[PDB]
Amino acid sequence: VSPPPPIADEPLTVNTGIYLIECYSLDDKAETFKVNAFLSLSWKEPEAIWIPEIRFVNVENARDADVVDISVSPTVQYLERFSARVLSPLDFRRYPFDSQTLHIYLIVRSVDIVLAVDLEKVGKNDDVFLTGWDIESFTAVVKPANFALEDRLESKLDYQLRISRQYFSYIPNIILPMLFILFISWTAFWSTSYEANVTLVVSTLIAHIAFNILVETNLPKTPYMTYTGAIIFMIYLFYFVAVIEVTVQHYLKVESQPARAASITRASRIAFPVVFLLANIILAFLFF
Amino acid sequence: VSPPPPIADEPLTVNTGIYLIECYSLDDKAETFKVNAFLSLSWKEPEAIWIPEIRFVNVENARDADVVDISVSPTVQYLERFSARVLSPLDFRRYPFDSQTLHIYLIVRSVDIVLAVDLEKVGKNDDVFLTGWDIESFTAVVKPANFALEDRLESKLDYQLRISRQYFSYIPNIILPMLFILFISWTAFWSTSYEANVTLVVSTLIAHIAFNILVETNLPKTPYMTYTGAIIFMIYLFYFVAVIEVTVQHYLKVESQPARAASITRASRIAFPVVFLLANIILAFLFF
Amino acid sequence: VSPPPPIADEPLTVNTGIYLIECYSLDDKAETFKVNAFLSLSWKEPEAIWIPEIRFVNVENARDADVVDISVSPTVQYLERFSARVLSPLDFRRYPFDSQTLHIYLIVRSVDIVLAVDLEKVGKNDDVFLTGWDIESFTAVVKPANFALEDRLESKLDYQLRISRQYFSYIPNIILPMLFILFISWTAFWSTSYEANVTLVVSTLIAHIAFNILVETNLPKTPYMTYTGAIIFMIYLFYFVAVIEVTVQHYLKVESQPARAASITRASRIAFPVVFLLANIILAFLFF
Amino acid sequence: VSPPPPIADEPLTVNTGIYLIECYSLDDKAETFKVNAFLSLSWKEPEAIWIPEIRFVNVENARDADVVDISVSPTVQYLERFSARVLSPLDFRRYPFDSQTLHIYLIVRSVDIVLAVDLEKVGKNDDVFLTGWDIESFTAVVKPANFALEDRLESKLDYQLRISRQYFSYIPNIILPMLFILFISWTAFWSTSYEANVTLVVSTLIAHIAFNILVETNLPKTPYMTYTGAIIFMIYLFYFVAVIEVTVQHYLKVESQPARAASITRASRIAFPVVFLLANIILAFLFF
Amino acid sequence: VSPPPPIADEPLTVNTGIYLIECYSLDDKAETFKVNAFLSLSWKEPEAIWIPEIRFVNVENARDADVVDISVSPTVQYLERFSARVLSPLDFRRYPFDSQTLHIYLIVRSVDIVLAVDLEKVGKNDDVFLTGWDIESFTAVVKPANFALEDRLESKLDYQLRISRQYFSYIPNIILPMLFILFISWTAFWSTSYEANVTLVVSTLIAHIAFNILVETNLPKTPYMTYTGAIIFMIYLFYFVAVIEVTVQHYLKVESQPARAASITRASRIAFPVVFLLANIILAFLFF
Repeated sequence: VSPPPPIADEPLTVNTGIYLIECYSLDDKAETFKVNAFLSLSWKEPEAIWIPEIRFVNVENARDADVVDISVSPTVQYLERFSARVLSPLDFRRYPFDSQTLHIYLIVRSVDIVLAVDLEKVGKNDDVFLTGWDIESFTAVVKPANFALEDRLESKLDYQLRISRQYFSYIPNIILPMLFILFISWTAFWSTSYEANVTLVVSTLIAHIAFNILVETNLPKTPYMTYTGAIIFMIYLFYFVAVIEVTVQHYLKVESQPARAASITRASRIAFPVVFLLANIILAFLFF
Repeated sequence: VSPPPPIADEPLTVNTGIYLIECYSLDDKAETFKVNAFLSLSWKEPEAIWIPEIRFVNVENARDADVVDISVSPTVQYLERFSARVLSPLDFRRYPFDSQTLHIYLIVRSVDIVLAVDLEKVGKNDDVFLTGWDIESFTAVVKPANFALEDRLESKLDYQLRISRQYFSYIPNIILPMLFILFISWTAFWSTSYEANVTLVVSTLIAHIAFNILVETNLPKTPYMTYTGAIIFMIYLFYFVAVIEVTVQHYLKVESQPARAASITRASRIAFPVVFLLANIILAFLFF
Repeated sequence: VSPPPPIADEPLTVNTGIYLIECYSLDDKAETFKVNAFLSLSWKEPEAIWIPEIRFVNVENARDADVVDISVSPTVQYLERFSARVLSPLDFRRYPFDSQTLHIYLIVRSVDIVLAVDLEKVGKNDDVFLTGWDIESFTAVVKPANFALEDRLESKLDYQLRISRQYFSYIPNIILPMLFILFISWTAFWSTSYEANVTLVVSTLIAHIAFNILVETNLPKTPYMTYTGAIIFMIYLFYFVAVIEVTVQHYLKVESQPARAASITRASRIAFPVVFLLANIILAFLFF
Repeated sequence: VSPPPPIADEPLTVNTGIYLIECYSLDDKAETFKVNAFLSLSWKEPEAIWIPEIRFVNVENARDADVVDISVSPTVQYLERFSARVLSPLDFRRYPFDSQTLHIYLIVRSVDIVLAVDLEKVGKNDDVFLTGWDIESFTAVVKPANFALEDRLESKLDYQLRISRQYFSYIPNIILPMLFILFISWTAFWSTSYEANVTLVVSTLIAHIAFNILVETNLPKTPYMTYTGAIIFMIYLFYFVAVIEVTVQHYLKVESQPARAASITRASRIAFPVVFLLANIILAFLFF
Repeated sequence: VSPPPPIADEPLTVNTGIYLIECYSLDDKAETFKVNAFLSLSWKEPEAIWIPEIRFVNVENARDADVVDISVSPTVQYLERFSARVLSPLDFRRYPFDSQTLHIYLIVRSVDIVLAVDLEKVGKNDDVFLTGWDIESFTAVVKPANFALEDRLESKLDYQLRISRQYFSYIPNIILPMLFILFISWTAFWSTSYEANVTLVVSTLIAHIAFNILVETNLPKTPYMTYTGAIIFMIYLFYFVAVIEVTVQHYLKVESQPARAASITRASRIAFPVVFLLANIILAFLFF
């Protein structure tokens, strides 16, 4: 009913480890993800011993805990399965090419301790390999500066999981068709008729708006300006410039200046591919 | 089991403070936001002392409370972590440029007290800086006139958080492309052919409706008339006026009055940019 | 632990009142709204006296109750805060111009009573003025005929809140742009070219379908035929009639009958504004 | 604390009845509907007698029960209000014209009984008339063959509610505008110009896709092939055939065969109304 | 209160079986499905005997359990109804033609056992036949290598349900109309006019984007590249190639090279049907 009294040091290094079991959800819009796994505590029946009530910080509602096995040994092991939605922000600074770092902050209440880690206990389960994500590093750090509101010194032993998106699907499902729509838009330049070029640019503008609807159905729409948030803006800019160019060409052609009209057509034709590649490169450099 | 009896004054100024931890959600459509933070009470084990059961007013369902640390001293500190969705209305009177003030009304039940504040305890955590929002002021006021239904005098010590939106993304993701669509619409004026101008205005009207779909996916659609709710209406007005102008121009051109047709084209061309800027300025002045 | 025995009359008129605090939600699609307020009971510590367990009828799940103040006096007052989603149907017979009446049916279990009201206790809080709605009347009625399944005579003392929508936003955000789309559609009549009139009517039909998408994002889509459900149908009817008229005009023009073609154009031009106004008036009279 | 021992027959015919109060929701997409009503048990204070714990089969999560009145008589009545989402599948074999039968399977645990019904107790409340639905029959059947996993003989006394949709709104809000779009599509036939007929058919194909979006916002999208799932397919078929017909007509007209072109136009004009009516009749006969 | 002590073997083969009752939901987007059925345990009143607390692994939140019948015999049967959302991933590698295998991992806590199966007890209920799915096999395997974090040897006796989609609706509701849109797109080739072919290809590109919206409303959008994720990409590729082909044809026709223009038209006309069939066959072979 009480922690083991006799020790010269006030804190006890109870080995705390976590091993993933199944990431039930990764809610981008809710900005949190639901994790369902079990944690192991080594402290050296539900009330067989004094269980250090190690709590969590980044938690929506009190973790759905369930003791699995509390083994004793001439120390004690304690593995408990739990499900909890962790309120870890993830910055969609680069949505199709991300390096999001999921955090779990574990803090232990103190009476009459200090959290620790176990190298063997921790580790993502190979059979629990995540769907659509890749794991780069899975470490733990004892940083006591995480919280400063409480006067008493407390150290939060957080777990960091660096995760990068599998991006071999987004290139052929989101980014590339926008380029195809833009390419159809440019193909208006080689044509001549106003009555055809106008529809071939504005109908494809309809196409781009609808396609942005299609992507938005999946995107989380962070308040930042995403890398997607810039390529979309660049495409709107280029559609506006293309409509301006075709209108100028027709204005010259009706005002009997065909030479400058042809010059503008040639310049735009050899420019927009080049200037768009340059602009995309500039945005990539800014979002490297 | 009882509050400390001997004091000449019926109320005790138990220091009540709150420090944010993680704003789990800001649900515009639900008109509430979910806050997960811990509150500290200074009153001068779960049942170690008499905990003043300070309750909240703006709460959906009873706050998910969890005691963190109840320290005693030769007064007593009591820090408790809690998660609660606060039912604080926020007026989207100016959606892209807002100054919304989140409220939390704390009231203490009285038997045989008066809420107070602690300057040091309160304060937004720097590491808990919100995503997509900026904090202007974080104050507390003891206003007993908040509720008048109960005859007994009670004072609600509310916390006010003034928050303004980071608007460097909405200008390049919502407002500006609508202007680009409208600009493409105007570019029909310099043209001449009816069979081209008609499609160049109505196809871009399709574009504007679809783009309003794209924004609506994000907007909360308050029953007010938002600043967005006016610019959208103004754009529909200008598309209707543009279609009227082009139809009149063609009606004159087929009725053999080319001079007035050219006059109308020139007037509209030099007018709609100017009149639209004037109208947007007028709406801005009305929504300053 | 027992109700006060000695009284010649079996029921006791415990004064029951409710004062709104914050209408947390008004879910049109769910057909229920979530109310968070406190109720006061005057019956002449949680177990200080015998609390008449007055229950509710229109409740999704058992009300989230919380006692606030149970005061005693040489009678007893009992104010309790609660949150509950009330399953009160609201008929969207006229969506932009509604008079929906929210109901709350309170019934008291009887052993060894009769519900009552307090004029002073009841009343909407001025600071709790609802967002996007207006209150016309807030009354209470003791109608024992509400339920007849139980043989024992019981009276349900329901509270009625008559609420009408603020409609100064829907006219400039929903109804009017549909009229603008229809007006653009009509503007095809003054034109002559088939290749232009066809696109100017069917592209704007695209516009109307997309705009109905935009409204549907907000509408609840009741199984009735709403007033919106009729104006939409009327607009589809008028687009079909307009396409029929333009096709007939072109069929006559290619069949070398220009006189009747011009006659039909003039008739339709002077008719559709008039006949549409008449039809909208007829629908308004039917939905007065 | 125990059932009444002395009776020669092991089961007791405790009269079980249900009367609806408010169908809180009918979730098509979730394939379940939430019912909030009270059930009455006649068995011949919460622990006043032995309450036969009659449970339900088609239940998502344990029914939210609440005892209302347990009356005793020199038998005993027991009316309890409850809210529960019942997992009753409903087959959208004919979405606009359905005859869906909602089921509620009640089974009584046996120790040391047999469920029964009461004609007077059961019955839909007239004031609880459902919104957008009509009730055809409300019966109860004791069919012990419902479940066979348990060796011990048990009879499930299910309640059946036959409900048919009010279809006076779907004809003027879903089915008819699709016909109007198709009619606009056909009106291309009487025209002659390719540059006009092509847009008048494919723009209206855009219209049909968008309108299917509008309906899909409401439909549940069952994995069957609905009657809607066939009319939609038929409309796509007819748009494809119409585009084929107009392309063939233009191919003949440019290949200098105007006679066969006119013949094809006349044949299609007099055919597609007739063949579409025949095809819709065939689908109706298949889905009678 | 304790397991039956005297047995030479530490584990007891308590027969564990599950029989489905109603699959309440199959949430593709949530990647989990909600099952509501009852499980039977044969171990050789709630506390009549020692119930082996067999827990589950793939569970969102602790299973909503409810004991149904705990029968004793001179062994003991124990049937308990439960509802639980199982976190079983399903790979949408082939969305319209899938072979998804739902898993349920059952593990028994050990003190002072080994899970087993019963051939008769297990089995899908015929009256509980799933809606929109077909069952191929329903087996159980004792594989102790499922989890390796715990040092103590434990065997998880998982149940596997192989389920394949009824695909007689997706072919006539999703795949085929995309082919119809593409066919309308190709029908532009036989035509000649640029002003007509351009609209007949880009308007139908609008159609394809909107139709992808319609399908996306139903699809779960897995991060893989689905078979749908390839046919969609192929259709965008073919629209881009078709626009390129028509623009090249018009560029040649205005540059006075009609012979090569006609040659390109004929080649594309006889190619795109053939090359598209070949490409779809190649994708099918890759996704066999």
